[PDB]
Amino acid sequence: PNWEFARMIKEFRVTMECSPLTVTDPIEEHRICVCVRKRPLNKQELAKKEIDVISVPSKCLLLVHEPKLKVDLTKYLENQAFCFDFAFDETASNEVVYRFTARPLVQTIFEGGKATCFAYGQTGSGKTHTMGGQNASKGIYAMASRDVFLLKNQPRYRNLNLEVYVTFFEIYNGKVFDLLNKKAKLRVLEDSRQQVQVVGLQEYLVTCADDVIKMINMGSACRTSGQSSRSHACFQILLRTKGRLHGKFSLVDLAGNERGADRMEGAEINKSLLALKECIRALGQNKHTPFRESKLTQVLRDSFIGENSRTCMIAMISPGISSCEYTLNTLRYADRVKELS
Ligand SMILES: Nc1ncnc2c1ncn2[C@@H]1O[C@H](COP(=O)(O)OP(=O)(O)O)[C@@H](O)[C@H]1O
Ligand code: BEF
Ligand SMILES: [Mg+2]
Repeated sequence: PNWEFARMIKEFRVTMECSPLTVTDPIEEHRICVCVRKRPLNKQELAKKEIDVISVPSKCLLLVHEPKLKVDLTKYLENQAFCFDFAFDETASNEVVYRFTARPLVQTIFEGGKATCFAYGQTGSGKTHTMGGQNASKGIYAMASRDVFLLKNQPRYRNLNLEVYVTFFEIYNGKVFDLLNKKAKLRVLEDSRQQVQVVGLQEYLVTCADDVIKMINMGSACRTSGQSSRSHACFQILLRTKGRLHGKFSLVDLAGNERGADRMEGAEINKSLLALKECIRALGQNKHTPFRESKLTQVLRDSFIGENSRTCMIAMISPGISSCEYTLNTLRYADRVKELS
């Protein structure tokens, strides 16, 4: 009679009663990981006496303390619960976030796989802080790379004779721009073999964590260079052997999810994120493609269609009261993503 409700509940209950061993366990595929990270209220927000309306009372639970008025003007809270594979609170460092989000996926590229990790959320919520880090080394791009190098110099993987390359680009108004090559506008193509090639995208050999941080810092400066969440940034790590691609980790600082204004680049952003949602779900459901395509999902197409492909989504949350409607929007996107599995 009410199976659907029962099932949603089962899924809720299962995602609560879970440890860190489930995602980090190999010996069982965990193709889709979804997390949430609350950032702290900052100085400017405290300066406007903004209320913090988020709590993270467990490693799996996030609470939104939604402020409400009764019809008669009586104030009250609607305390709404959301569960995720992991839930990081206002104290969690980038290193802690990295350890349970992307770090597990590193190994996937070494096993000939394609990985993807997405920072998703409203503008000002911590997407770039998480992935990019002025200081690249405090980010996930850097940390992923650090660990990619350690895996390379392990016994298990020395035999493979692997060279590490990196790419770094920005997707803005459906055009791709190479950030390791002075914002060079590139041309995206569908090969008659149905597969996507970014023409002119510079890959650059790297030998060393610090090399990579050098490249990230350069690409970052090239992004700004003037005067983000206007556009998507994607930083890839490629393992090649004989020029032949072994595996690939694409790490993406998405664009601001907040679009219902009506400068209707916000339409492009919306179709991207809807498409991304469908591609992520397509993943677990070897299933044809994002359905109203976007570049983002063109360029990243290979990293979902694969049989040996993992992904991880990190919903970012601004804890302020004035962000509450955005927060609830971020969380509901995330809900539906995790909904597969
Ligand atoms: N987890 C965090 N801890 C401390 N400060 C943060 C955190 N997340 C974001 N910030 C602050 O927010 C700004 C970073 O931009 P960010 O919010 O990451 O971009 P985006 O709007 O793409 O999410 C900086 O002022 C940074 O110090
Ligand atoms: F929201 Be962003 F500038 F990746
Ligand atoms: Mg940003």
